[PDB]
Amino acid sequence: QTVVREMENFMERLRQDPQGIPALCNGALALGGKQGTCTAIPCNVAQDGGLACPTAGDVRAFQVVLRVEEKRLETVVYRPLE
Repeated sequence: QTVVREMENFMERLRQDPQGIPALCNGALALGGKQGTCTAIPCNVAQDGGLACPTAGDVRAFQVVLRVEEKRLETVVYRPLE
């Protein structure tokens, strides 16, 4: 499936650009010829690595949900310590 492959490529593109995610993953877009959407939820990361999405405080990672028709792909992109 072309759509699944494109969703993975785009997701990898986001994973390389965590500081760009608020702009690059911000509503509707086309992938593999179909309309879909990207949503990025800011998450906290505990000292033990536990994830809180959405965050009540610091944004240390994003929960990214890419949706194209019924297909869906969710991952976590961690932000650099800086």
